[PDB]
Amino acid sequence: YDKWEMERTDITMKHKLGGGQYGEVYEGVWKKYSLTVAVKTLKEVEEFLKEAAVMKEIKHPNLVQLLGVCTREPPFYIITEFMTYGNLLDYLRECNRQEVNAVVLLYMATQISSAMEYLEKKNFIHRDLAARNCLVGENHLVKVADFGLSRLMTGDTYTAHAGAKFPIKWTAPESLAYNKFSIKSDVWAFGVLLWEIATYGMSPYPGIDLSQVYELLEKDYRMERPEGCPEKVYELMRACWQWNPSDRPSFAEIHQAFETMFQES
Ligand SMILES: Cc1ccc(NC(=O)c2ccc(CN3CCN(C)CC3)cc2)cc1Nc1nccc(-c2cccnc2)n1
Ligand SMILES: O=C1NC(=O)[C@@H](c2cn(-c3ccccc3)nc2-c2ccc(F)cc2)N1
Repeated sequence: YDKWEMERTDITMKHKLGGGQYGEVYEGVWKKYSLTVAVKTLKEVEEFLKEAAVMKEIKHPNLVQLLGVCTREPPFYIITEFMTYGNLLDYLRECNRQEVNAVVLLYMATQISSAMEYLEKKNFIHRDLAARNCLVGENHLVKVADFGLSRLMTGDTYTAHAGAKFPIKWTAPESLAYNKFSIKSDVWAFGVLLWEIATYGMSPYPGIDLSQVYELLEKDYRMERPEGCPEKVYELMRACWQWNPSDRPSFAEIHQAFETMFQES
């Protein structure tokens, strides 16, 4: 047992988080610090433990933070911080837009690009970047997470493809075509995430059937600039959606771009 192991009794387990929305994830309390936490449990063990191992290597203010694990006897736990306002997609859809205004949106985008710049530097790939996988805390804190939603979400967000489950409208073309994932396919998804933010959580390619998406992209179709979107933000989206992965900017470049816009605003 390493430095991450914590005693089961350190955590008060409360109810399942969001009525199964997240699978076997529970809201808990880290008693000694009076902090609310999220606790993922295991009803497969290999994948579970591999996740914990990845998380031990990630430390950034805009990434969900591992706090501990319980691995001595079942059920095993992965414990992370809990974020006050929950997932970004629902947050955007339900917020007061005078309060969560343009400067807040720029701040959120900046934080997300910072997280991704970090994963980029560490040679990690996210593979499912989207507003549904981000969390919002007080004072507009935003953290990137990965909830493993493809196997929990009901509806058309994820649909079968290449014998797997893909969120087609967030998926880079090369990932769709040749099942190739890289930090540049995350950059593509980040562009879609910008559009989610810009529209306060609309579904992308609205009114366009999933069946048409890949062909449209292949023939150079791209979502148009959302109402109220600054040209500079839209330029970033278009750069993220370059057909060729090597033509897309790095997260380092994206973050620098947003840093500048945020401070200017
Ligand atoms: C309890 C838990 C356990 C594991 C994780 N895991 C991650 O969030 C995560 C993030 C990044 C990576 C990095 N990884 C690199 C490799 N690629 C392929 C995948 C991504 C992995 C896991 C989160 C949580 N936290 C969590 N889970 C579900 C819901 C909530 C939650 C809900 C509402 C409010 N606050 C929190 N919180
Ligand atoms: O009504 C709106 N339309 C939008 O696109 C959004 C918006 C407005 N500004 C803005 C910024 C500065 C001045 C005026 C407007 N910046 C954004 C934005 C969109 C996506 C993103 F990731 C981050 C920010 N608000």
